[PDB]
Amino acid sequence: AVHEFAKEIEASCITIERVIGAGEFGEVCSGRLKLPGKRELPVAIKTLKVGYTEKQRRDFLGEASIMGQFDHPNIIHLEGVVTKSKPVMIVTEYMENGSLDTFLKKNDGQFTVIQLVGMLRGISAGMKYLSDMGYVHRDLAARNILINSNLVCKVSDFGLSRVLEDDPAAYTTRGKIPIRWTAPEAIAFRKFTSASDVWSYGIVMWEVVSYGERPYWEMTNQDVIKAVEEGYRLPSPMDCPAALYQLMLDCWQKERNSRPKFDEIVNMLDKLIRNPAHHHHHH
Ligand SMILES: [Cl-]
Repeated sequence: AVHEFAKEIEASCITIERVIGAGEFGEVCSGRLKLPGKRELPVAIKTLKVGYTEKQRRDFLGEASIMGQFDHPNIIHLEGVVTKSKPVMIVTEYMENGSLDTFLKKNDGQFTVIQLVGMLRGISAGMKYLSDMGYVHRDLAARNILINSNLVCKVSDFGLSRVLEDDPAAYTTRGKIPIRWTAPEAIAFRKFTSASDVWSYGIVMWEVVSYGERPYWEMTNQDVIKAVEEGYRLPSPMDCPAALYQLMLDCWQKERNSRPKFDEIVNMLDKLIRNPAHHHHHH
């Protein structure tokens, strides 16, 4: 079933370089993938820990069959899976700089507006593509965005990704909701759409420009729900262009139909990158 969207990789082609983390289903590793005719490719390897439940196997490999459906430079690329032997692996591209929120915290105030808008343009490009493909991410946050050595940002973590149902275009939950990133109608009614992903994306915009501030700081989950419901919105980060902050507000429209489409976001961001007013340096 995962084989319809993922290539089976001969185990001998993977060598594990280092263990770099632990996910829900076991270790995450940096490794090398050797394909015929080329240099070893650096890869991220998710391993299914020994003694897993069979439900855990389905759900682990579940993400891989979601990933394998996408082919886009701002979505983490699947190299394939190992299923014919133990341990069971999912092999993705390697992102040198890890999570976006962490990366920006180490580099507080280090980027230009163009550099940061550039990151946000990449993220919205991948989301646009996801939207088009009939998926809702549901878990869009800076901490679920990965960034490479060229500062290219990619959507990652498709544990909560679901396929949109054919209606007047939503998924309804069955509840591991990240509240401060979530659109109000998704919180209240548990109705998830590309437009709730745009709300989350507004949050990501604010995190990126803030260099990895927690949205709403020490506010409790109840504090946030009530605040947003009342009309409160996060204030403008330091050194944020007015038009960027206004795009954030646009994403945070209470009525989802009023948020811009991802394609609209990408176009607005391209316009900023192409506007010399936003370039601190002209030589
Ligand atoms: Cl301005």
